[PDB]
Amino acid sequence: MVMLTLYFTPGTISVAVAIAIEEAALPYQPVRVDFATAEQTKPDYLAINPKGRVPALRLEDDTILTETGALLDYVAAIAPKAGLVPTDPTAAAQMRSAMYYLASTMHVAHAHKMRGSRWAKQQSSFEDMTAQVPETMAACADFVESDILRGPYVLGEDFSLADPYLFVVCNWLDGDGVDTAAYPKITTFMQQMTARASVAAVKDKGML
Amino acid sequence: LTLYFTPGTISVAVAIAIEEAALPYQPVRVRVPALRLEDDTILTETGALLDYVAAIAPKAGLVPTDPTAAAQMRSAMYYLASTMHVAHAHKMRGSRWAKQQSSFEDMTAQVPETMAACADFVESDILRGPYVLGEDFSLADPYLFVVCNWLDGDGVDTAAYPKITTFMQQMTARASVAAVKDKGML
Ligand SMILES: N[C@@H](CCC(=O)N[C@@H](CS)C(=O)NCC(=O)O)C(=O)O
Ligand SMILES: N[C@@H](CCC(=O)N[C@@H](CS)C(=O)NCC(=O)O)C(=O)O
Ligand SMILES: [Cl-]
Repeated sequence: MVMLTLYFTPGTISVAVAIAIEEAALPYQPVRVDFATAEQTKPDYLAINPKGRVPALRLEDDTILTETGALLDYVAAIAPKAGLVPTDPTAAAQMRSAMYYLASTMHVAHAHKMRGSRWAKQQSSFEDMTAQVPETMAACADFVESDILRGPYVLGEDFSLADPYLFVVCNWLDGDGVDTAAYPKITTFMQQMTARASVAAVKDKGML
Repeated sequence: LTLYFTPGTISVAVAIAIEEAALPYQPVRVRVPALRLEDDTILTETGALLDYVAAIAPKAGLVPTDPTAAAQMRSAMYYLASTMHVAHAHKMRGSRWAKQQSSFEDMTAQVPETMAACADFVESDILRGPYVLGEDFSLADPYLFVVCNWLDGDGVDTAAYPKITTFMQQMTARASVAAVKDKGML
């Protein structure tokens, strides 16, 4: 295959990978996975990603990769001229700290809104977990504001892989009952991101 | 390097990587892990710390030079960070996401099922064998080792997972694992 194929769903974390591919100036083929019919849970998609999640990335040799953070580092690795990962190990580690925080904590908090059935069986448990999301996401936003976002981007002046990842997650905040406006650095960050060519490109492709 | 860790937690995976890289470090017992650099920079998140260790000791070969294999390694690491450790965390840290005692009982009761499902995925789709990438050790391996160590306690019988069993046996034989055991890290 000449180009990368990205399996994605609008409004999901898969969009972070699309943003990175756009920043890398690489051609790619987006494939929409339709949550409205639970396409991600069906045999055809499970043959692509047995975990039943987006994103998944199909490489030129048909290898399938999964996990947003891994795909972001992959894009950087195949497009070094985009400068998406700092050469300084400390700065790159701060970039990855932000990414793993999003993967392990902030996305996970968001996931308890609609995917409570991953960890519980009772309806009352789902209602309990759903009710806590505005508070858990606000606490995550607090940490982003104080300990992740140097400003304007995660690493400060320099855009990096942490930024598309953070952007897509922070895009969930209003919908999760958290005012992004209450966080000045997050607000400035979202304004810079919204103005970038990569983000305009994915919007034009119907991803946001 | 100063590493803040707690025995029997995921922070130990970082110590294992530092041992593999043959870097000197001062373990400080206490989230962990946290890594204090000489300029007093504090770095956090296991997966980020693992890549940091490989970045400062490139001759250790802890990350494949092939970007595909490196992405497969990181896929395993993010899976552990986002799914398997998370599933485990609902056993005793359910209060992160719920308030009602009935929700905690529900969560507790699912842990053997969620952890077994993760073990199934590890066995079939992460662990090529003997290590994550096959014959070649990588950053994914210390991460997987510490997480798989929780399986028995979470109600999952590892004996029924032959690749996980082989993997744990190979890890136990490594100098890095013997070293963190010698330091009381577990
Ligand atoms: N740890 C995974 C999370 C992937 C994930 O959960 N994606 C969501 C959308 S944001 C999904 O596919 N949900 C489908 C479902 O749970 O059925 C990653 O970072 O790639
Ligand atoms: N996303 C973090 C998770 C760190 C974490 O949760 N560590 C646990 C031990 S495995 C902890 O420190 N828990 C403290 C607490 O819950 O009180 C990472 O992978 O580094
Ligand atoms: Cl700066």
